[PDB]
Amino acid sequence: QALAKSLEQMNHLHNVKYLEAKDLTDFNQKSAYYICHQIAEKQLSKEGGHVVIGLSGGKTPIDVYKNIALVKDIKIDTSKLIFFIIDERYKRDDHKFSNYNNIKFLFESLKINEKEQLYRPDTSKNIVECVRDYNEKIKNMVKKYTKVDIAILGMGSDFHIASLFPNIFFNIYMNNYQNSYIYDESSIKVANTSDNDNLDLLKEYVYFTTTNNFDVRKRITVSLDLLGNASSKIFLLNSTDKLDLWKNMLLKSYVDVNYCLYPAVYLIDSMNTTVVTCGYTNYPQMLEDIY
Amino acid sequence: MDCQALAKSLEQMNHLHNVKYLEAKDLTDFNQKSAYYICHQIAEKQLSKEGGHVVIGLSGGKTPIDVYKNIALVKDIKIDTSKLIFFIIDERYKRDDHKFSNYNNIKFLFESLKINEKEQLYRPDTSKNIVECVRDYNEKIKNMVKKYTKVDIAILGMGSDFHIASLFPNIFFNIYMNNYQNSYIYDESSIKVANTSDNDNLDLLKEYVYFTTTNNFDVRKRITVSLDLLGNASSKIFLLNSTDKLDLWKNMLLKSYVDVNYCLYPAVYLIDSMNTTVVTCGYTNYPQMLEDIYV
Ligand SMILES: [Cl-]
Ligand SMILES: [K+]
Ligand SMILES: [K+]
Repeated sequence: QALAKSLEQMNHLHNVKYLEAKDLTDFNQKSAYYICHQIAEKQLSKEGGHVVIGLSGGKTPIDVYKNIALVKDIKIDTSKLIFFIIDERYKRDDHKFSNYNNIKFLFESLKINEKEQLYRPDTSKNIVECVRDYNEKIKNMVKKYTKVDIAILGMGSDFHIASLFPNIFFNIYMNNYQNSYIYDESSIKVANTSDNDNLDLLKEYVYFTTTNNFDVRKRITVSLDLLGNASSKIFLLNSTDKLDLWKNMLLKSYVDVNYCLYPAVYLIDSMNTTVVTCGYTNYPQMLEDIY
Repeated sequence: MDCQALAKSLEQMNHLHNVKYLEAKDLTDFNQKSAYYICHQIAEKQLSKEGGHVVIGLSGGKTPIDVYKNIALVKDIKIDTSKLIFFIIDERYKRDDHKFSNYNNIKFLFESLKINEKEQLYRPDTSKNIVECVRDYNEKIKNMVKKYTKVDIAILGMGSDFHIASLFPNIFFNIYMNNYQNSYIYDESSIKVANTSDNDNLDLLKEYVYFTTTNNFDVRKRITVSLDLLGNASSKIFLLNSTDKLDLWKNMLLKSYVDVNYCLYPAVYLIDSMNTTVVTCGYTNYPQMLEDIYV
């Protein structure tokens, strides 16, 4: 009620909607409210009611998910929801701190039947089989339910989203296609053609990617293409540091954006990206000043 | 500039986990101390080096440039500038316009020192196409190393993505895809890639100079000397003159404590290769802030 006013105070700038929070509590409430409003709007217009929602892990999304339970004035049929894990930190031998295990309280809160309503990687398999298996599962999800309706995302200090780590083309190619380790290399002809056009060649739904060992080296991620085709992308940027990064991204991507380096901009350019913000008052004015 | 106080500075450097830290009081002291240290390193190495031919690699950017401006000011020790050998550690490549290049931004140093660039400076010919630019500079650097044995001093910074020179994480993926894939620059068959560790694959890279890429705002196409070349330098000097840069170095050391990937944290390769020094500004008793990583 206090929150439904505020979805109306929303700023639009260069095809992004910005929703501003006043502090971290407001952020988590406003974010959870906006996500429920999107799910309900989508469900109301989808024949069969089966809204497909991609979830990221991490502290910022988790503290938002904790508030989803609290949302009471929005009618949603939770038995028809379909969830999938956008990306996972792979550790075959211990799953304790995984994104799934850190966010699964949400499924319990909403009384979700995970066997029927949740797609996630089987991280008990070896990395190659885990990736190929989750690929086919996401493929089947998209066939059955047409597309992703809502993707909930964050962004790291290296501009990565999901586990799509710059340079997304090099990282995907070297981890999946080189030596046909995961997918057939004969399928793809790299030119030495923009990175953007090269990433176009990679047609799978799920890939193996890598980052540093401290952050969990081996990752499973849905593809940038899958996320760009989502009907709604929601970024959760709840600090000045994150808002500073988003601004600098927009500055540096203004000319000849390489989507392999700034994947969030691919989502922007694909339309229907919303950013919820906390840290700066009148943040969208700060951005207009660079334009 | 007070060379008397500066000399004691150098005697007072702190050591932690095989790195030397030289702490500046403020930004002006950072520039003066860094230039003083580099000069003294050059002069001492010239007394031990074959024919006095100290080999110095130079980075560009504001931070090194402001240090280079102070190299003139250092009067308290003899350097035979006619014997020095310089090279460019990395370059931002634009075939059609060179005015914002590292070379062109730092060449005032060569004029100041009255350097004969034809005889004493190795740098890329960025009027060449990228493939030939890289192969030409690779051969120049190879010739430099054959003739002068190895790099004596490498002057470096580090970026917010942990890159140094133009060695952009993931260094193996970036170098492979830009140089070896489809034999664009070097032969694909000259290297057998495994899906082992990134460190082991990095070890397979044997050239001195590579093509790398980053974002278009920062100039997409880059020429860089190899991580191996830098690791073999007798002295590596990092110039970290802000708390942002010092926060990055500390985060790096935290995250690289276990199973460091040198393709993602190249500076740690340099640390592990020994003789790395860091000059710092922004945090008082900075090594104290790092201590507990190791104890
Ligand atoms: Cl990469
Ligand atoms: K898991
Ligand atoms: K140049």
